Amino acid sequence: ATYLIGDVHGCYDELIALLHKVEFTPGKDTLWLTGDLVARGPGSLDVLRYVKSLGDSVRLVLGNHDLHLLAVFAGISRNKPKDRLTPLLEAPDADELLNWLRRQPLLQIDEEKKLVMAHAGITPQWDLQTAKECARDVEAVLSSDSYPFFLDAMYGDMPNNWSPELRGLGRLRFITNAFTRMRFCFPNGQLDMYSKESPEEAPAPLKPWFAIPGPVAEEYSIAFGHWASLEGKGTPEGIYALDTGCCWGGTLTCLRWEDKQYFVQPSNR
Ligand SMILES: [Mn+2]
Ligand SMILES: [Mn+2]
Repeated sequence: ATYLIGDVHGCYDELIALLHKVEFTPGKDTLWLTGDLVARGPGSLDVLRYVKSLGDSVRLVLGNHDLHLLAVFAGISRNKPKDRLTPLLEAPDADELLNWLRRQPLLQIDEEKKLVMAHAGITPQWDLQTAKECARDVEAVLSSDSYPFFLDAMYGDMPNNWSPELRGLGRLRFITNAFTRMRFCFPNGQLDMYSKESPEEAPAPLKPWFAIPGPVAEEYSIAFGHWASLEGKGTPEGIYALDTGCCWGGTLTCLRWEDKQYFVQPSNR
């Protein structure tokens, strides 16, 4: 069976309880995770240890909080007490866990399922070939010995409009924002980097990225997490918003792909 779970955010107990509910069995089953494995919840260390131990039984994409953790680890960004990352940062296997984390993908594709997953979704300005090339470019910088330089370069809100002509810092910044921060678009597909509200509460003319028809969404299903204020609701057919806000006091959601059956674990917070 194939299971897809939204943002875990250190909610180790809820993750394990949800996997027991579906009798997840590595070697018979595969787990997809939308990213944001860490921060806010109490168990980021246990979450990373477990997810790494799954090997080929898990398909992860990196989220914005995963990248922030890497930036803190690398001395690029300051640790926020609210993120509850110190046990992970001080763990004896921190290097092993975080060097594994920075090598994980930004994008997962299964052609037999016609299924695409990224943390925030796929911007309507990208076709599949472009999304794959952009994922490969940022994965390359994150997997390299010089990854702290990129992590520092990644911060920024512009450019917010994709072009194949983009180069350098702006190209990397856009790619990072599209895969890990995107929620709303202007009518032309350009990214808004400020509104984090639900679609009904957003100021005009902003619309959810998935409300603008794009080439990837026309041919593939897209699963994503990230957008907690969406509450996993209000999406079109073929769009699966899996982040139901577990670390916020909401729920952890698991979707089984074969029958599109949902399983939900209440937050312990
Ligand atoms: Mn999140
Ligand atoms: Mn996120």
